Amino acid sequence: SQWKATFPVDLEIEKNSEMFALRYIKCASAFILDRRGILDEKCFKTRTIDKLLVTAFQSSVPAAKRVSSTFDGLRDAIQQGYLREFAIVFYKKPNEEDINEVFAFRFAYGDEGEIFVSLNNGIDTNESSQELLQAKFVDTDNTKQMFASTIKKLHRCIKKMEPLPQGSDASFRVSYTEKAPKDYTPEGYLLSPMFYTLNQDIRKASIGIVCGGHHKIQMLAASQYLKQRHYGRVSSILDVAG
Repeated sequence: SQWKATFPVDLEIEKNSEMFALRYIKCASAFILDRRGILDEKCFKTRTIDKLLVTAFQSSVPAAKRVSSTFDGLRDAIQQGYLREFAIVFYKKPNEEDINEVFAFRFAYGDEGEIFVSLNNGIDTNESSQELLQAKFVDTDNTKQMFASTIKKLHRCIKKMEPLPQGSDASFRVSYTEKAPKDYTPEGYLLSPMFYTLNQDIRKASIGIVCGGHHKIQMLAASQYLKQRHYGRVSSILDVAG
């Protein structure tokens, strides 16, 4: 339950910054899928880091292993600086474009100047990408605290969510950087012309940015269940687990 048991340190190294970025979104995802009951509690194992309870996929369960494996394609996508956004979307079967809830993870590699706020889809806003740009890596132990701070607000947020209405499903959806060939799709994902789109009336939320030396990962969220070019996809997590 040392931080090192889950994450690497010396995040100034690009290599270590890499591994951190993946495991971060893999951990958050595992938490998100658990607390919103996309999968059985049996699919997850839990360790405690200092203050915080952090979740992992339980590879002893084949259903968990199958879902856990979708991320292995993303790891390759991140080394090559291809992955821009990784988002978990919720919908009611089978209106896969009628989004009810989304947890989005947006990336920034080695202080890229700026990112085009695309405006017909996604959760990305002008103010969001500003914060992402301005956010700076300081040191590993500062990032440890940024993590702690961020993951905490993630728990608070889901705590205030109304239950996920049955007959719902979830999808992994990814959007790419300009460095990525027009034909790239990570292992386990399928090509799709559709990212995701959100209603205007929906309540959004900024959960926080965490930074490695060469990668900056911002978490944004939106949900009905609160009181106040070229894409990739995994259509149904429920189906993957079976």
